[PDB]
Amino acid sequence: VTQTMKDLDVQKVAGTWYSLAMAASDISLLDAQSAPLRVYVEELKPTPGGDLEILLQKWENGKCAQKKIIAEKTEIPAVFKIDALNENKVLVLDTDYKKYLLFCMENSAEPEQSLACQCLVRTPEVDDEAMEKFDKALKALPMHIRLSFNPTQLEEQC
Amino acid sequence: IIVTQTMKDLDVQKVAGTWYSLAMAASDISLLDAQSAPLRVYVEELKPTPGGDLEILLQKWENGKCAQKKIIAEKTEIPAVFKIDALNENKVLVLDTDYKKYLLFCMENSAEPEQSLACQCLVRTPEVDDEAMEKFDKALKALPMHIRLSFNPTQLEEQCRV
Repeated sequence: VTQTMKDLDVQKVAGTWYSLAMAASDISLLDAQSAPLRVYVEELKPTPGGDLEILLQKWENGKCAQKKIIAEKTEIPAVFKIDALNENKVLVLDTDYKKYLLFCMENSAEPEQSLACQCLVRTPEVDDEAMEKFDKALKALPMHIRLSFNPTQLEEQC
Repeated sequence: IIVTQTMKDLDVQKVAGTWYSLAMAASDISLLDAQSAPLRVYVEELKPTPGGDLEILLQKWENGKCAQKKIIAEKTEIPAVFKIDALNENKVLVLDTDYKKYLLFCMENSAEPEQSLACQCLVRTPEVDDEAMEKFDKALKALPMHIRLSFNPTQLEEQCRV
């Protein structure tokens, strides 16, 4: 049983991240460089009230582009409301703040059609410890596609 | 590296019949990224020959259609290693099987074995064999895979199309 973490300190997630890996419950959501949930987190920027701004890249029109998503904090610690990528929620599964963050995105109305989860890392390198906590969370989740990226692919994200 | 257990003393006549690709992985995302990707292939059947070869019938989404391919895989000195010349690959390796339920295999080009490697978990019925995926995952735990896919029973039944 995989789960959303107890206390999240949204201010220490702040800064530069790289999407090392990604899984989704539906192949097509993550299948293609222009698949809807094939987004690469560049940066996380807290607001003073404790919301999270997500900076990411996505193939839009043949080109890499920046997209900005606001994740609004809720009464449940590590659970944010968003209204983007057809998802309505972000769930931070685990983080140590300094090396890795594991999150999921979904649409509450169709949790299985919608679930995608990423393994963010702080530096552009394969961190095997982050991948094992990602694999562990994945084992309990109904995932039908996974992707991992090189250090080459992570400096030149998207 | 890539190091990959073969099936010891494989009996290829026992793999005969109908199979479905339940899962695939490749080392290169572009190999399996998309229906149109070069190693996105869904097995239909394994037809052994008496000499010990192994004809593989599979399907490949190409235009609107699933398109049937016939890959003859010839025996080599090793029973679980075959030589092919198809999908720009030259080697089929059977890693493991129990003949009645699951078969794990891998294809590769021996000129670029890292960048060419795709494996699949095959099952006999169009259902999620849970013991079969676990063995696939343990086979994969030491392969350089960057793309994994698995299919639900309805996708299994609908040969090739997702």
